[PDB]
Formats: sequence, structure tokens, C-alpha cells
Amino acid sequence: AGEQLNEFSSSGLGRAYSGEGAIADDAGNVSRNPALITMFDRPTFSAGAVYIDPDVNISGTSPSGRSLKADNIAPTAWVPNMHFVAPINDQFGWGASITSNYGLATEFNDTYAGGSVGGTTDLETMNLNLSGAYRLNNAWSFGLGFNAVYARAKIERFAGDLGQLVAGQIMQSPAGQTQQGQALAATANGIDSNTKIAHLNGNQWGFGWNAGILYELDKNNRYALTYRSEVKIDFKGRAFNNYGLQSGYLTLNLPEMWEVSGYNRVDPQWAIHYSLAYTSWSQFQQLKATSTSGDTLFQKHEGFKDAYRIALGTTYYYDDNWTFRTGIAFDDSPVPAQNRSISIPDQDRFWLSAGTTYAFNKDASVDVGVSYMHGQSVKINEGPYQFESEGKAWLFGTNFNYAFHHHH
Ligand SMILES: CCCCCCCCOCCOCCOCCOCCO
Ligand SMILES: CCCCCCCCOCCOCCOCCOCCO
Ligand code: NA
Ligand code: NA
Ligand code: NI
Ligand code: NI
Repeated sequence: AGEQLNEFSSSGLGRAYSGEGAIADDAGNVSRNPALITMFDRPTFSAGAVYIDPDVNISGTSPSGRSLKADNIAPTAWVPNMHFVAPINDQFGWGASITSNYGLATEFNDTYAGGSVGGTTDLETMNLNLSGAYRLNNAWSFGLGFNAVYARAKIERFAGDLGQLVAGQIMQSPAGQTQQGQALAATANGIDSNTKIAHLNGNQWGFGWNAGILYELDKNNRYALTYRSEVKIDFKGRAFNNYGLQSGYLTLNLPEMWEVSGYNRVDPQWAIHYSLAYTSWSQFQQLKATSTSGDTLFQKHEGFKDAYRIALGTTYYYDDNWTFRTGIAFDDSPVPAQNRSISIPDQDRFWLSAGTTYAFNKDASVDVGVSYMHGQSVKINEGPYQFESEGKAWLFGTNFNYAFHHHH
């Protein structure tokens, strides 16, 4: 939900990210549950990317009379992933990954009437993870990971029609009957809609941790509990070399997430897998801007917001070479209209997914996945404006998998 991204692997994409704490058919899942490291008996690599093509549209009419229509506000994106896992001994293993689990991009024309809450918002994050795991016995494994997150932001806001709203208010007041009041209203109305009123561009690192437990009933059936911590990102605004002769502030808290997962291989050729994930934020979505020495201070309201996601999928292990998968998911995000933001797509999301993997041999394989996401149409009440939003997306991904130390 919200800015969350689940796109850590292309096999996961084909399953609608169902039971991802409990499946370990490739290296990608260690990033989702570090305890899964104990399911690997040789160094294993995976890398790939997911292309996301959203279609998000805003509609409405301002109290000024101006249109709030904005089509196609969410651009396409590529989300890469790379994973490595290796055993150390019978009891221990480690892994590393580069993924993203948070990101946002919307863009409105700079003459948009709702520009004070529209403009541009681009948040990109890269999660570097190092994880370790311990196998206690045949049933129990435990994992712990540490995360370094590199976050880039670009945020711009514009006057839009605010001056027109002010002008109207002045004209409606007793001041509207005076020459001075009329002049003030004209001054307000004269403000260009593309006047920039807030700006942030920045790059910052933050840190967090994650952990996981894995319980195996047997080689065919297992369950997992995982936790991912919040990550706090604090954006803040030679000579040598000549041979002798970042703007804006914002504290952003990435959300914490708990997830339970199950995987049951009910037949040599069939598995089911499912999960419930619970995400909480310590901030609301809307932004307030002030300034200090001409630099923008952005602030989100400190408040508790949550969401949950349920997912169910199945994997058909057809033969030695071919695996097929499908899944369905629902991500429920119950944000009140008055707490939503046009700059941040947020709505209930329904997933339908399908995928396949082709294994060239026991060491090497390729995954291809596709998902369709249907977004709920929602009302948004932000600042002086009322909007409606509609959204959907297609996602396409491919990964290559390779396990080292071929021998026989
Ligand atoms: C309840 C909100 C108050 C009224 C809603 C605004 C609808 C009408 O406002 C139109 C704003 O246009 C700004 C032009 O300002 C007037 C300038 O010319 C008037 C000469 O005195
Ligand atoms: C590539 C990984 C290397 C980065 C490892 C650094 C990890 C250090 O950050 C751990 C602390 O993170 C803060 C957790 O957020 C608060 C909740 O947990 C705090 C309770 O101890
Ligand atoms: Na589009
Ligand atoms: Na319109
Ligand atoms: Ni709902
Ligand atoms: Ni050989």
C-alpha cells in the first residue's frame, strides 16, 4: 500500500507475492526472510528487474472553478533486484541483496490548479541488505539482517489557483466593497499558477534491521514470521583542485512490516503459498511546507496509519524444466478521504498474477512474471480541494538464477 513496493523478485511477481517468507525455490526470498538462508546448500545468485506501468488519473473541480483533471500522473519505473546467498557451515549461512521496498513518483503540469498539493514528487530508494542465519535443528531456523537505505527525493509544489481562492474570499468579505480590498484581491489573483512555492532535492542514507523465523514441518511444508523495522531518512539542505584558486528539509519514516507466510507442497507437482502482511506508518501522507532562510521545510503529520495485504498463490512444478505459477492478492489501505494525497497513489489494490520459470539445468534458470493491479477509485480531500482518483497498473519482470559449484 501507499509507497510500498513488493518487487524484490520476478518469481514472486508471478505468485502475486504470496507466502514469500516461506518459499525458497530461488535466492530472492532471503531478502524477504533471512531465516530462509538455511534452505540453501550452495552459493546461489539471482538478479533481474520489474517494469511497472501505472495508469493513475485525478479528477475534480476547484472551488475557484478551475479543473482538477490530471491524466496519467504516475510514470513508468524499473525496479532492479540482485541477491546472493551462501552457506558457511551446517548451522550458519549468509546473504546479501540489493532491492527496493519503497518508492513514489507522480507529476502534474506546473500550471495545474491544485499545484500546491500537486507539482512533482519523486522518491527513490535502494535497500542494501546483509543477512545471517542459524539453523537450530531440522525444524527451526532464525535470521537477522541489517539494511542500509539510500533515498533520493525531489519534491516541487506550485501556487496553482491559491491566489484565486484568496481573491474570492477577499471579494466576498466586507473588504470586497473597498478600493483597498479590491486591490489586494487583484494582487492575490495575479499570482502565476506556475509560481514555485516549495522545493526539496536531496540524497540521504538511513538504517534499519529485519528478522525472521522459519518452522519446517518437513521438507514439503513450512511457516514463517518476519519483521522489518522502520527506517528514518532525514533530508537536510577544492580549491585543491583549482591548484589553489541539496536543498530542503524533510524527515521521512519508512514503514515497519510484519508478515506471516505458509508454503505447502501438496503433491510432487503442486504447491500452495499464502501470507498475511501488516504494515504500519508513523506519519500521515499530506505535506505541510514552511521555510527557513528561503529553504523549504516539509513536514508530514505524526500519526498512526496501517494497511494489510493478503495473498494466495499456487505453483505447478510441471517437469524438470518448466514451472508455472499464479496468484491473487488484496492490499487493503483504509485511509480516510481527508488524509489522502493526490501526490501519493493510495487505494485498495487487487492483484492477479501469472509466471513461469525455465530451468536450463540444475544450476541455471530464468523467471518471467506478469501482474495486473486494479486500484479502487477513491475520494481525496486535501487542502481546499476535493478530488477523485482512479488507478491501475501492469507489472512485468524477469530474473536470471544461477547456483555455483556444478559438479558430479
Ligand atoms: C467559498 C469560497 C469563496 C468564493 C469561491 C470563489 C469563486 C469566485 O472567485 C473567483 C476568483 O477570481 C479571482 C478574481 O478576483 C477578482 C478580481 O477582479 C475583481 C475586481 O474587483
Ligand atoms: C548493508 C547493510 C549494512 C548496514 C547495517 C547497519 C544497521 C544499523 O542499523 C540498525 C538500527 O536501526 C534502527 C532500527 O530502528 C528502530 C527500531 O529498532 C531499534 C531497537 O533496537
Ligand atoms: Na499510462
Ligand atoms: Na475537469
Ligand atoms: Ni478497503
Ligand atoms: Ni558437468
